[PDB]
Amino acid sequence: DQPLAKDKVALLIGNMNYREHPKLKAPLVDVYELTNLLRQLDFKVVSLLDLTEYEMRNAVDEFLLLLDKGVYGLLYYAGHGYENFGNSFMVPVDAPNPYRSENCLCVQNILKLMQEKETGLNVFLLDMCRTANIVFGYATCQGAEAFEIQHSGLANGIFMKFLKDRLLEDKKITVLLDEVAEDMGKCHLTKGKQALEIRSSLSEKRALTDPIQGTEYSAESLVRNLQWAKAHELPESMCLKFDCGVQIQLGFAAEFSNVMIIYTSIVYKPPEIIMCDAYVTDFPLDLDIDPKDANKGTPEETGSYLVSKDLPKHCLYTRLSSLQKLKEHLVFTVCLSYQYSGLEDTVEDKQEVNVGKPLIAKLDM
Amino acid sequence: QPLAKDKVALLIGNMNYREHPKLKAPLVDVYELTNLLRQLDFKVVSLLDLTEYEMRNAVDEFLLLLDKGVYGLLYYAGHGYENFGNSFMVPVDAPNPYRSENCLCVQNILKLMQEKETGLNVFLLDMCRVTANIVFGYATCQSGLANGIFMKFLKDRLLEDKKITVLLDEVAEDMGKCHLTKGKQALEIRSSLSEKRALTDPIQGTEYSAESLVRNLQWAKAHELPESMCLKFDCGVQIQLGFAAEFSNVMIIYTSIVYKPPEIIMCDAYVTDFPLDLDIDPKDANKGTPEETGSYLVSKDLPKHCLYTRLSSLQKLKEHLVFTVCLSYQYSGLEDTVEDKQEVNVGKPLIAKLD
Ligand SMILES: CO[C@@H](C)c1c(NC(=O)Nc2cnc(C(=O)N3CCCC3)c(Cl)c2)cnc2cc(Cl)nn12
Ligand SMILES: CO[C@@H](C)c1c(NC(=O)Nc2cnc(C(=O)N3CCCC3)c(Cl)c2)cnc2cc(Cl)nn12
Ligand SMILES: [Mg+2]
Ligand SMILES: [Mg+2]
Repeated sequence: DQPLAKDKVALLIGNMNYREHPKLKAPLVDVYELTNLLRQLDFKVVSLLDLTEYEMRNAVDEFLLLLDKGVYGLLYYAGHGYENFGNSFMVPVDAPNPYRSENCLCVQNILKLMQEKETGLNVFLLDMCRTANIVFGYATCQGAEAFEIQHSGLANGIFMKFLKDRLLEDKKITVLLDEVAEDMGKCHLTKGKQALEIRSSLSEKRALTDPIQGTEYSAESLVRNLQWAKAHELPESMCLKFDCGVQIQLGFAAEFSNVMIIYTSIVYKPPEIIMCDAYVTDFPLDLDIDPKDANKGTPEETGSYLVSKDLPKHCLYTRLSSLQKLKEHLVFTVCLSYQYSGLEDTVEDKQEVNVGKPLIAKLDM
Repeated sequence: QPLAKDKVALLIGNMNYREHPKLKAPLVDVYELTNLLRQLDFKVVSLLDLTEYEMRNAVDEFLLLLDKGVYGLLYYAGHGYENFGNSFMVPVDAPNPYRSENCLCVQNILKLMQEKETGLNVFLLDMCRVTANIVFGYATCQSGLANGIFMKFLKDRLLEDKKITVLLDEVAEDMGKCHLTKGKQALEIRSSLSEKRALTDPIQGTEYSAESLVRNLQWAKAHELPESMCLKFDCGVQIQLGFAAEFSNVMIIYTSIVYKPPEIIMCDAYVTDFPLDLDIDPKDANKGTPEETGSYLVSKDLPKHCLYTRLSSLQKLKEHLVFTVCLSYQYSGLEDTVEDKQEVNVGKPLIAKLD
């Protein structure tokens, strides 16, 4: 009979904004598209961008605790990576130049910890820039040379380009990764720029497409679902009524588990008010929001290019990345600049908004 | 469509450990894998019970054969050691406890294989406890004449015209049903294979290059058996001496009385006084069946009604293989048993020719 998953859980980490090393662009697109693909396959996904050492360790340790008997897990990392005496390491964004293994996450130790699990399937995919049923995919590419033409910017990396066209196939994961490796070989344009090593201990016909076992509302199942729901909570849409009668709608969208977009629009303006501007300000110092990047006419201007399609139009947009850096409640100000018909003077009002700890910030861990 | 420049293989089976538990499966597995690879047009070197120095010489010489486009296969069956993520092949002279220095480093062999422009390089470990296209199979599951778990499943799939990675994946799947290895991580496959390579791929239209000649010569040089001898004794008795290869370091010697004059009422021929280096126990020599010498695998191809002697550890031969063919006979009527002997020199047979 057909193989089944107890559950399907995934942790996707994309590092781009390196403090002491070259900046990367592909992790943003790859993490976003892989998230949507795994969602189609009924995975609960945590997608995190630009994590420090402490943040990566917390994320990986908590992902591993979800790996109960029969659970299908997937760990994906895209960013800088290095090899030191056969051992590979994932480089966090706060890593000093040059790398030191103690500042990095040891790949082999994660594989060792995965081995101790009774998972139905455990897929660990490394997309680095240079019985547990574990399938390890180690992809390496050279970093872009200084005088090389930067292409699309919204382009996928070589590994995701090939992986995304095969990942939805109802096929044994080992067989599937083998065909991705072959497709990479068949492309002479990528033949010298991208490598893929697959390591497998898979002894059964497991696939990412395998169905999740019939609804068992166990405490173990509820723990996994709660922990993932707890981190994917968006504040509800707000209607702020100003004393002058002007009504502002405040909306919240998620781009990643640590990335939220805030948007505002004037939903009601009394006939007596002629000019009317709403804008957000005074964000927690921890989020490091540059006001120059806030209140934009388009999401693309905020550095938000993935959710841009799903966002309501004719709003002012603010991108709140690095949500895991929020220690307190997300408190900010909604400012209003208005003017009555005829009158020269501009009247000003403001309302403080507290939206709690949204998305991954809710994790007091 | 894909082709091999050549097909070369080194198979090592360690069983008779001096300071460690003895193994049984390497004998059967090495023998059967040799025959299977031969059907696939591989030139094979099959070696049993090698010391550290012997294993290093064998592996270093196998690696030198790995020219551009060559298909290589390295197989090791015996004891293994894991020390801080690194695996090691344990030679038969390993002390107890053993150290990494006395053992062969797996990762260093993979590193040396990476430096090659081989069309395919298959390194299979079956242990107890231009790009290179390396496929690494690491098995950890190692009565009497039975195969090991890994070879049991590998031998029923190995002749299939199928990509080696796909083929090893199916062996892993099949192995994940067998009662002894049920739900155990008993096979890890590591691959960098980016093309559709198989062990069944044909060898490129046989060229006559010096490179090709080097590979063929070196393998030919190590598989030379002495020719069958007819020894005529002064009394008229004729003994036929035959030689068979079981492994590259294992030869079977067999004798039969081919002619007996009518005046001789009864006679016995037996072999004796073998070089001290071969460490032949006379108690194990001159048996009525090959199975009694510890040689069941070549038994079917051997002539029957002979006396059999198994000469294993041929790589320990420093000199020429010199021994005695003894004759005990008795004339009609007479009570006395007459004795004669002839010394035989058969050179350095099989892997002993290397030195
Ligand atoms: C959300 O569900 C959890 C259980 C979960 C993971 N856990 C995390 O990522 N955990 C944390 C924990 N802490 C931090 C952190 O440093 N801070 C700073 C203060 C705010 C958090 C960060 Cl980035 C991440 C990982 N993978 C999955 C996949 C599924 Cl499905 N769930 N899941
Ligand atoms: C390149 O040479 C050929 C024969 C060859 C290999 N070479 C060896 O096995 N070489 C040695 C060399 N020396 C020793 C040894 O220690 N002694 C002690 C004195 C007598 C030998 C031993 Cl056991 C083995 C290895 N694999 C292959 C595969 C094919 Cl195809 N050919 N091939
Ligand atoms: Mg007998
Ligand atoms: Mg028999």
